[PDB]
Amino acid sequence: SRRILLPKNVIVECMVATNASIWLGCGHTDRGQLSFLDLNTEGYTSEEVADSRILCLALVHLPVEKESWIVSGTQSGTLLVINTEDGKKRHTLEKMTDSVTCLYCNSFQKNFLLVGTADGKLAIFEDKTVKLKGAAPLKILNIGNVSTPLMCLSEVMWGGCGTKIFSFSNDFTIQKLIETRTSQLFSYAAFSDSNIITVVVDTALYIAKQNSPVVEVWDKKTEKLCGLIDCVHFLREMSYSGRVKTLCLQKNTALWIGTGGGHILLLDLSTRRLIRVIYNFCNSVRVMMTAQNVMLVLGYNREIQSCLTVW
Amino acid sequence: SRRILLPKNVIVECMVATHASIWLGCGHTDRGQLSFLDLNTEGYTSEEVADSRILCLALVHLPVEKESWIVSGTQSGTLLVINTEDGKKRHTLEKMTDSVTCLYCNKNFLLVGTADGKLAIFEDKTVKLKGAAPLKILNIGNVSTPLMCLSVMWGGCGTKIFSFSNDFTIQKLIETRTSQLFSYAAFSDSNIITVVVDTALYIAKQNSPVVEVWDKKTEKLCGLIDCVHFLREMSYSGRVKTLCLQALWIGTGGGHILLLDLSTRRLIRVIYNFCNSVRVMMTAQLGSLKNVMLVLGYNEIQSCLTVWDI
Ligand SMILES: [Pt+2]
Ligand SMILES: [Pt+2]
Ligand SMILES: [Pt+2]
Ligand SMILES: [Pt+2]
Ligand SMILES: [Pt+2]
Ligand SMILES: [Pt+2]
Repeated sequence: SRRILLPKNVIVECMVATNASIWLGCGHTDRGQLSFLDLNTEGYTSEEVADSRILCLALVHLPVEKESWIVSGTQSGTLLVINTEDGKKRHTLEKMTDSVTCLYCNSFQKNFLLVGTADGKLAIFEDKTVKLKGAAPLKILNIGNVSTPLMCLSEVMWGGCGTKIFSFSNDFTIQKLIETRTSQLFSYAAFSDSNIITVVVDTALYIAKQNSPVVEVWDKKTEKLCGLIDCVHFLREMSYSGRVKTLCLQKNTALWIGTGGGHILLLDLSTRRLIRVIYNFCNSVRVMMTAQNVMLVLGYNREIQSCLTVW
Repeated sequence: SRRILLPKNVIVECMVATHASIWLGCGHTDRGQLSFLDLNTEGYTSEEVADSRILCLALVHLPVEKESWIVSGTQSGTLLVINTEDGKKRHTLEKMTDSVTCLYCNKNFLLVGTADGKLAIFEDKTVKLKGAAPLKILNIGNVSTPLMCLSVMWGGCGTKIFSFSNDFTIQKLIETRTSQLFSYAAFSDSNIITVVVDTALYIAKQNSPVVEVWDKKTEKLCGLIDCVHFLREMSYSGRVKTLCLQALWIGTGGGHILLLDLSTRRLIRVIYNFCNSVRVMMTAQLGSLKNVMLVLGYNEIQSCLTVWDI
């Protein structure tokens, strides 16, 4: 477990991993800047590639044809595809009607690129179609509206749009649609009336909402509230906000929770709750993900100093 | 609303009002000290009446025979009955096997809940008799589950809510630990300290900032009220110390008082720093057509009694 310091004032909007290295979208700029970090040598290189800020990233790998493409979704709705080996090979897919707020690589075996936009729409591209300039999506699901950004996808596929949890399968039709804005058992009502920022899929659905310290647990079948995890009370065992910023699952039982501060919780999901707690791991946990085995945690301190801890 | 400052370092464990004046059990002493406060003149008098700390008070009024008796249940299990008019008229009922942790006035009856999970029932008249035995003793819990609140009659014993109407059968028995699935586990695994009954059961647990709301019929959780989150709209503990219906009043471990709506579970009023710690909050009848709200808090200790009209 070592910490790699990014250059000063670098802000990381988004992250994808692949001498291990990671691709980063820069948030300290209004244009689209793509950065590359060698996890071994801690070397950092960047390049302005788009006109608007890069919101999320995805890595589409084609085993046949032996080619890896890095896909950047931008604030203007542009999907910029760049070749990993030869940067001179780059093109653009079909422009989205709003900003690209989610990029996911799914498999059904057929591979797909799911693209969630800020106007509540979900575009689906096929694995091969990513290579084609101006390529059109196979389908576009109108799940929400301009006020309900589609911000997270997890794997059947579950996703978060506004205050709704949606599900879809092979045929790409929305099967389950669960409204999480209202529940009588809510410990506090104002927290639940916020957009869902992350969804992790296990036996139940564990969701977190913007500026909310309460991780909600909903059932797939009954579509009702299974439970509540109040990070404020777990942290107090005192002025912590407990605002959840990221959720990450370990192999089967453990769930990682990054809070608005630099606190990281590790909870068991079978019969008890609390396993491990690390206070002041940073000033603010921003991203937390698993890569191939390996845990990556991107935080920032504030001038701004972004750091990437890995173990 | 007016405040009455009690003498310095006076600690009030229990409280009961009569017509205006109030009776207090003292908690700043290891013996059983009973105090009397005139709400008009703010005069304070006290007397050591028992060997162990007076834990709970009750006021048994007999309209026929025209007699008021003050009953004190203590840490040793003694039930001391004293005449309101003549202090020399005092006696002791049957000793309880553990400390008396609840006294309620409900034909009229006196319910006596003890720390070993038992509930003894006395009739209205039998309080006058020296060494009188209870009509019945219900063994609801054990030595580890104290019966600490009563409000058909509902009550709290350990982590269970019990119900009874005609004094010889425990009707409902609901386990409230089951709420571990919602908003915290350690808070739900605590003894019930207060229960208020309007349409659902609003219960609070020791060292818990979460008021649970349970259904009478389905015997399941209706809702949760997290005082920490309501207070933050920052280091407040939010530990609930008292509940009282009017709307629902909630006194917290701090000096904060919440006033919430029942039908909507919305926030009506919030009074920050009403004192340093709210301890007791109740309604009293200080005379004919006189409904009054009493709040006992404390702030090196200075206990204060705020009083206003409803
Ligand atoms: Pt991302
Ligand atoms: Pt996500
Ligand atoms: Pt993850
Ligand atoms: Pt009492
Ligand atoms: Pt009570
Ligand atoms: Pt009350």
